[PDB]
Amino acid sequence: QNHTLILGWSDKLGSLLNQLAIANESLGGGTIAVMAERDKEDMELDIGKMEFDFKGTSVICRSGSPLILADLKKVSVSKARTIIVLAEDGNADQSDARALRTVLSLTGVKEGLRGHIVVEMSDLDNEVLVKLVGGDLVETVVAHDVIGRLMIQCARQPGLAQIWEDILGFENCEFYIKRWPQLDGMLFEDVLISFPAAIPCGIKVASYGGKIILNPDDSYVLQEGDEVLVIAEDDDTYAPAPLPMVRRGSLPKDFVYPKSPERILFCGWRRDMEDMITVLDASLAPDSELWMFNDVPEKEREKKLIDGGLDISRLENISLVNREGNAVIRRHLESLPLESFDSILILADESVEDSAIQADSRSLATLLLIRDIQARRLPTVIISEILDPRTKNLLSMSKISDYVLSNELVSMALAMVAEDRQINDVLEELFAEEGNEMHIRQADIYLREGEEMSFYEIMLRARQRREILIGYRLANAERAVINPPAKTGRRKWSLKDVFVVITEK
Amino acid sequence: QNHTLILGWSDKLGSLLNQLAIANESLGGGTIAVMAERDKEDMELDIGKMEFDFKGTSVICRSGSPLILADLKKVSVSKARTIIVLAEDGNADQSDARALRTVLSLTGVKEGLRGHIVVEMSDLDNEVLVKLVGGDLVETVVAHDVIGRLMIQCARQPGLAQIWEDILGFENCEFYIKRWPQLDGMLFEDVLISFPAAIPCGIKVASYGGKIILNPDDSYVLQEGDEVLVIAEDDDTYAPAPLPMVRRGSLPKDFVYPKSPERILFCGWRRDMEDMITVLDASLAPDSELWMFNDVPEKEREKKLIDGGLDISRLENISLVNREGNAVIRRHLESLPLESFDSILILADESVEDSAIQADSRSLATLLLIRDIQARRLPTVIISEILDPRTKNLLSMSKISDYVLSNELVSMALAMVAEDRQINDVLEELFAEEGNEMHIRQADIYLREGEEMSFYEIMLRARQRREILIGYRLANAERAVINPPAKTGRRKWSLKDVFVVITEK
Amino acid sequence: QNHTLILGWSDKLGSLLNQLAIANESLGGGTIAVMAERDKEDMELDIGKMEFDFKGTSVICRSGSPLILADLKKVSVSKARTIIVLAEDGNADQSDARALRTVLSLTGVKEGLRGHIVVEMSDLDNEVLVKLVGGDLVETVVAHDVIGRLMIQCARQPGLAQIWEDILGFENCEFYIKRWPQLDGMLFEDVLISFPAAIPCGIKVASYGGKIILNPDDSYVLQEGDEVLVIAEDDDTYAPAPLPMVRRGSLPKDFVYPKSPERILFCGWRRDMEDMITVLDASLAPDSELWMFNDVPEKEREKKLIDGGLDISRLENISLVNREGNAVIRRHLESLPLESFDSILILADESVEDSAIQADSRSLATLLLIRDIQARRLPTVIISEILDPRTKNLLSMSKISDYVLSNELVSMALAMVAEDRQINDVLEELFAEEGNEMHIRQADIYLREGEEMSFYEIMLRARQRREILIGYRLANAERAVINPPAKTGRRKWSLKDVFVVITEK
Amino acid sequence: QNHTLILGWSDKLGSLLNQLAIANESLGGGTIAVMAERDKEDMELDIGKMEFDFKGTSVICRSGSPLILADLKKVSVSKARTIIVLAEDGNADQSDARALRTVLSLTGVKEGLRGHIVVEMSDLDNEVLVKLVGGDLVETVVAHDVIGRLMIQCARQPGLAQIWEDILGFENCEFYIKRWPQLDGMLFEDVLISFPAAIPCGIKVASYGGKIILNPDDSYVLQEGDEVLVIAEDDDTYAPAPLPMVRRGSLPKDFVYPKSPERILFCGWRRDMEDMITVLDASLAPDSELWMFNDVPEKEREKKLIDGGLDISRLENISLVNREGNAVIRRHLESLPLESFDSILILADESVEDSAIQADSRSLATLLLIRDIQARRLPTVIISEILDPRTKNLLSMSKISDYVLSNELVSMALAMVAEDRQINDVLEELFAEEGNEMHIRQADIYLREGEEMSFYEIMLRARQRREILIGYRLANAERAVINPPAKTGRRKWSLKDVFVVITEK
Ligand SMILES: [Ca+2]
Ligand SMILES: [Ca+2]
Ligand SMILES: [Ca+2]
Ligand SMILES: [Ca+2]
Ligand SMILES: [Ca+2]
Ligand SMILES: [Ca+2]
Ligand SMILES: [Ca+2]
Ligand SMILES: [Ca+2]
Ligand SMILES: [Ca+2]
Ligand SMILES: [Ca+2]
Ligand SMILES: [Ca+2]
Ligand SMILES: [Ca+2]
Ligand SMILES: [Mg+2]
Ligand SMILES: [Mg+2]
Ligand SMILES: [Mg+2]
Ligand SMILES: [Mg+2]
Ligand code: NA
Ligand code: NA
Ligand code: NA
Ligand code: NA
Ligand code: NA
Ligand code: NA
Ligand code: NA
Ligand code: NA
Repeated sequence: QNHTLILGWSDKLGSLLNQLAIANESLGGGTIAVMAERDKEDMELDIGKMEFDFKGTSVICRSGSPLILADLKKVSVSKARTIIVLAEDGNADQSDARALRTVLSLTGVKEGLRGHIVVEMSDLDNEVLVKLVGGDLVETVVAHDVIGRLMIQCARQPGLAQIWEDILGFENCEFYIKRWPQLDGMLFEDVLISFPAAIPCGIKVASYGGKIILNPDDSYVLQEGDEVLVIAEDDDTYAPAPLPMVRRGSLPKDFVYPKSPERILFCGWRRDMEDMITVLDASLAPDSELWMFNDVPEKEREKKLIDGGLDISRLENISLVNREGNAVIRRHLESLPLESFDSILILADESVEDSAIQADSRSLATLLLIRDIQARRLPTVIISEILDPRTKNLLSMSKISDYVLSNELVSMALAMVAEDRQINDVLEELFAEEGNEMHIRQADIYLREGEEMSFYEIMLRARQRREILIGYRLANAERAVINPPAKTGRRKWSLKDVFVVITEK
Repeated sequence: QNHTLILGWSDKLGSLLNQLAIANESLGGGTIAVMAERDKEDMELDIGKMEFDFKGTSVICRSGSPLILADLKKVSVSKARTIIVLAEDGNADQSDARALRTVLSLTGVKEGLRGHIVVEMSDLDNEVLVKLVGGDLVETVVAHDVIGRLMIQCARQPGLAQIWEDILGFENCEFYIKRWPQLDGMLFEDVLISFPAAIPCGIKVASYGGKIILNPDDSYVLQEGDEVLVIAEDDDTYAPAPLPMVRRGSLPKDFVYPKSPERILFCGWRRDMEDMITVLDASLAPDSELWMFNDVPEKEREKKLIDGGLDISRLENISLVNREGNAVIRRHLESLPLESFDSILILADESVEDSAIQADSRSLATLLLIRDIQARRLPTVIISEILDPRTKNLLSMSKISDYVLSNELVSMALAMVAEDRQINDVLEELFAEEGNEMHIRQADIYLREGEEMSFYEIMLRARQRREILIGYRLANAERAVINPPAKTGRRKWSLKDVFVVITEK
Repeated sequence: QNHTLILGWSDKLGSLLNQLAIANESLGGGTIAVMAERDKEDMELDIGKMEFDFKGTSVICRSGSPLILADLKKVSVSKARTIIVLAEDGNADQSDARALRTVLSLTGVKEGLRGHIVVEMSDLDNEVLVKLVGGDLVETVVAHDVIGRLMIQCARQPGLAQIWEDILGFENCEFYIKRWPQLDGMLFEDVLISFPAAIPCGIKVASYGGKIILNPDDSYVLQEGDEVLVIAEDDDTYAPAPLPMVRRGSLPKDFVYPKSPERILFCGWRRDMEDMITVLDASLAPDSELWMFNDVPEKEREKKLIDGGLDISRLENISLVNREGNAVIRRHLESLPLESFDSILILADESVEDSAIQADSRSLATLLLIRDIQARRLPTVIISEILDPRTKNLLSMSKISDYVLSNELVSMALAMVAEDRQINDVLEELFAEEGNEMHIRQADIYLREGEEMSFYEIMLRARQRREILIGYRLANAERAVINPPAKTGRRKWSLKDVFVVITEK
Repeated sequence: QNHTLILGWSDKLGSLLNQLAIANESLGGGTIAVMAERDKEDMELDIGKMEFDFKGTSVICRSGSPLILADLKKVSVSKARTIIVLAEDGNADQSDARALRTVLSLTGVKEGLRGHIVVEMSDLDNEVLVKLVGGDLVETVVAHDVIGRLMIQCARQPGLAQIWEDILGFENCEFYIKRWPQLDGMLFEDVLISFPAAIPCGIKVASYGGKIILNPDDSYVLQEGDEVLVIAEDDDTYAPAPLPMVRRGSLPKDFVYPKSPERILFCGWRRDMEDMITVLDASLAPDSELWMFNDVPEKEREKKLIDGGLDISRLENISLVNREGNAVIRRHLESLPLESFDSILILADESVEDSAIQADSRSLATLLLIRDIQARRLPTVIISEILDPRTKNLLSMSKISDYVLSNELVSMALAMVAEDRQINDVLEELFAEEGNEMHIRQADIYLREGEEMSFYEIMLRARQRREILIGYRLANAERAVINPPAKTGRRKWSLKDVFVVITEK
């Protein structure tokens, strides 16, 4: 049957269905079964009111428990190509307890499983046990942790928010892995310029057991069994072609500039916030500052952090500044040096996160107050976490939409890993402080003002600093272009254009 | 279709339906659609048991969510003349979060909206964001704040309670705005006496973009496009006629008397009570006193007030007296100087307001205790907030009814703004400490004992102190008369009669 | 229609239905309508499973709200002979808030009411307001307060528990009021011996507006319009007959003995316990002691009591001893001088009373522990409050049943007042510390050992100390006999027999 | 009808049904009726999805309350051979309050009961009252207390977990009591070797009123009316046969070795944990240590223990070590000397036990952390309580299953006592610190290396130290064998084999 099976119901279900409909469109549609502990007719009513285009995909609803074998047989569990275990809205530990029981149930199916299991985990501290009992069958996506990592990346580089939304979801372009036997024996530097409609980003190396190497050496020779990781519009839109003519040349300003210290504000005590502090300490330049404004009394913050595994005495790049107060109280916020922050993250506080409507209401209240306080005392990225994707969609015609990062990104990550389990490791590396990551780079590293050259020519210059050039944003364009369709044609570039690369630190 | 659409269900729904039925009666009835997340047959059952006269208006019920476009299409959202977003019973922040999502949903309707959106807001701190995203489509009515303002006005002038109930609801007379081209070129002083069945109160000034000027200058000349604001019995009961014969004369006692200080008691810590203290400080004579009797420890009251934006060190007219105690405990209440207060407001405490039945039970318990304590220690307006309009209606044949102000006034305000969005600014001014307000004035300012004159003659005398005379209450009458039908006939007035005016401070 | 209408559903409903079925049996049955906010078919199912004999009474169920006039019309509210407003299980203030709204609704019925309204009140502090708005239509029975008073009476006189159960319910004999014109002009002392099958206890005095005088003067002459209060088996079982021959004689030992001090234990902090302490202080001999064992810290008990209106510095007969502890913890209980108490009351603690199953579980746990502690440290009335009548009935074949007093007594009181509203004042007096009350008296006051005399002869001796003799308990009988059928026959009495009287203090 | 009647519904129902199906299989099936306060069709749906073999037993579902006689008649309460009162999931006191009311209801059935009542009690402190009112009809199984006792036994002797699971459930072998008149007059030492397919363990002694004597004297002569207690595969698989030929011989090493002190860790504050500490103090060698790691502040632990009846100053064999911390926080756990414990019990904490899914999630989190901490600091039985049997079953293909003891054992105990009420006393003795218990013993007490002998010959040697030999575990076998089928055949034993005995201390 090779359908997608979704176990559960949550605020993320509609956005996940939308992603899978987009992924299936190139096939003419596919089949999705949803099984939840709800009345089947109510499920069908809700699905029938969803406002996106199903693009030929059929959605079937069944009522039942993932712990009951007779219920799993109702949705042909052993023939699904992927099984997605959706987290329950509300308390993270309760959702993760259900996830563990569900994975154990699925591993007990005696006919076996045709596909893999994608588990939406709500708390990092519960991931190891799920991975232990799920073995080779399971991929975990820790929703809470991924969102924290993306918020930090987008706070540090404004403009990555749009890029990450584009790449993590199936609209526009995204990562695909495919085997191309006709490229066996070619150097990676030539593979890079072999696809009119794709940008190679890595190689699945057969001699390493299928490990994906992002940003490999230009001198790597593709071997039998290797596969290519690309960014492309869809799984079927790209193919290798004869090598184009690409002039070679040197980087004008191949410089590493001293990184300046950053001052970041976190509003709210997020569950497991020590994990975000760890990521930030590994990401910022020395002498940076993290301010934490929240209602936890200062004298007890250290215990929370040390109990979460963070030794603040051994932070390398950041100093911590603690301020106590209520993030929806104007008087408390205005005591902060709001104008001095390079970025401000408004986080879902652990005291209210179990209710998405309450958490999101507080986050938007804080956003409005920070903006209004600053406007009123006239003579900085602000990013606000939104837990319900519906609220993000409802904000989409407002200016507010530019200031929010939502759990829709979790639905996108789940759909990516459902469609190819191997992409989970690629995303993990790009979300991690180690290895490769995405960066937005000024044009004067790569070219001179008005220089006439092709995207491929810039790409080959970028290889001289070990970067994969994946896109650009033109000086007065609203949106970056990833995997630009016109790669061989020459244009006149501006020093105000910017380039999007995958790069090591 | 031009129907009224109500989104939601609450304790206020019946009283709102009643108001709209009264407003529609002059048309022979209209149509109201109610959509809520309830079983349609249960909604219909409840509507069919409501005890007021529908007066030809038809009520249609549908089950659905205001965030779901297919549900909005079921109630012809794009053809409604007004959409009313009713607050949810219970927690104010949760209700306001729903309100914001609903306004965003309505603004997303791609066919557009024929009418305006009236949003019942539960907390003033959430109003700005709703106004920002709703733009030109939205009128907000902040129920909690309006009730606080009305309680203060009625505590300061006993007898305004009946007047405000009469004017804010569609029974008796109320505000209407209409264009009268035949009055172009006339002075406002002549417009004032041009309507046998109405009292002009202001002008919608076309050259100010349609801003309504309450109580304009007698010398203002009506221009093309201007409209007249009147108080009248219904939208169609009044029209201009030839100018009547009105004797002119002077005010006998056009004096401004020194205002005496007032001592006011607030029982209970109302949510956002600092907003009421602000209004009171701007309303009372110097050297006045506000006593706050409630269970919040004295040492922490200042923080609550400063966090709500109130700087008590810069109050101009009132001193604050703090007493700690439980407002349903006789022993605590009897320590207060109950006999010395000019007025006592029994407020819904923020600790119980999320349950209307609990809050109203405490308010009535306090009312009875205050009266009984005073009666028992024999050898003052008391106003009690009631959150459920049903309880106010059930009290209507009891003496208790004279001591209660209820959320029925919110239903009336919502219906007024639903019927003409421009009235929201008029009500805002009359509820505000700035600009014009209603006052009850002694007769000896305007006439001598037994003087024989017409209502119009008194009105023209009142213009000499920049007042609009809107009604009277005769010396031994139970009720004031607003917009009295007999305006040209002479009667013999008593110095014990009183006059109702709109006036600046 | 003249039916009984019950508004509500609670744990007391079955026992109330049983009482009304017993009261109606002499008519051949009657009709009871029950209206509650429940599914009608579920109500009917529950009624059809009740295990007592309906004795010809028909029970009709309807679904609806007592605040909705259309629902009240469904149960013919204006034709009912009595309307009983049953308290809701759980929180007392919420139940009383519903009661107030229901009384207001009933007073608004424009066709008027044929009968009276009996309101089950849960908290004494809410009674005055209900009485104020209900006027002449309402009788209140404050369930919580009545049970406290009965527990004190039964703790002080073991054997009154069975007597009160017999008299307050319709099994056996109970109070009836009826007019007997043929007794006009007779002295009360002769009325007393005029009814073979009843005992006159008082007179409804027409010249006092129908006030019932319990235990009147023997010389009172019945006037036209007066009615007789009797104890009898049923409303129709008794009638006056020619005066019997009754020998007169003197009391052998008409002595008042010095009352000895009592030591009483209250286990648990009962809601409004100050009301019980007040009753006890007025009931006990000087130098008595009340021990209060409960978990409220000693330092804060005084505030609870003074806030409830009790001035402990002005207690007349009791001293208070405070002990802190948990009444289900053996170690805490065994620190008490359990063997030294004249009686122990195990009260439903205010911390758990909102759940009858939890409260009753704690009360029975305490009962078992007190008995077991005493038995284990070998080399006193114990009375336990039970909130659910079903639990009392389930205990009825156990020895435990002798140690429990339950809310079934509330159902009995409600049925008594439903059947004749005038009985509420009689019960109030007998439950009150003022006026008349029931007492169990030793035989040697009235007769000598082996004296051969009739019940009537003893009754006339008892009149010489202003007592109404209503029954006896023979030396080795399990049960007292009230209104004994054989009143003229002589028997040989024992000084070990006891007599039941109504008497002033 | 002689069916089994189960009153209630809980997480244990499926495992109880499975046990009863196994017990009934030898009859070809039987009948089980389940009555709960649930929709009958939902009950039937759930039963129809259970995944074990019903083995010919029919399950009938009815909706109803055990307190309602009409409902009890629907399931033929008076003809059932056993009635099982299943505890409610969640709060123990509420479940036990229901149990008491249900037992009272059953004792009120006027047709009487054919069988006995098995009551699942959740808290030991509530057992005495249930036993008092249930009299001769009731057997109580205190689930919480039994699980604590089994966890201690299995922590002290690894390998008893599998043995107890085998013997307490109906798979494999278990205890049976039956009368064998042909054995009257035989000595117990000969009865012991009379059953090819069973091991006699005790005698039901008719002259003691039917008291079961476990491990009687070899010289006891069976009398008329006595019955034999055996371990056998099923009730019908065993019978006496002529005495086999059994060589006699002496024990090689009949030594009592000095018992070494043990160090035990309890993680979590279990409800009524003092009861486990009492059992442990009576079970361990002198100078043993109990460490209690949990979040209760040290200064208040003593009160909890003394209020539960434990005098820590008079412990005989253990010292208590108190550590404060959170059992799911790695940093707190790693401060413990984890490597030094002879056994670690992870207990369901009283703060979360009312939710089985939360409690079990914490227990598994602690298990994983303890194992991972130890593995990570490289250059001991661990037993975890699981409250939901479904979770234990879901873990059954994981290694984790070896580390869990679950409430499935409660279902097994309930089924054992349902099938023969007399087994409750046998289990009580084996679970008690007094009398006989099961022990795993080294082979060199009984035989020499390579000695060729039969199981019966070893059994008769074991009688010389007053032990009943019930099974063995061979040196490299995964599982012990209880009641081995091949008892007369000789094999060559290893000093690495172990023997399972019933023995006094
Ligand atoms: Ca595709
Ligand atoms: Ca965590
Ligand atoms: Ca795409
Ligand atoms: Ca109208
Ligand atoms: Ca506010
Ligand atoms: Ca009107
Ligand atoms: Ca009768
Ligand atoms: Ca009270
Ligand atoms: Ca009777
Ligand atoms: Ca069997
Ligand atoms: Ca306990
Ligand atoms: Ca077996
Ligand atoms: Mg962690
Ligand atoms: Mg504010
Ligand atoms: Mg009181
Ligand atoms: Mg105990
Ligand atoms: Na994409
Ligand atoms: Na990375
Ligand atoms: Na009006
Ligand atoms: Na104003
Ligand atoms: Na009676
Ligand atoms: Na009395
Ligand atoms: Na077994
Ligand atoms: Na034992």
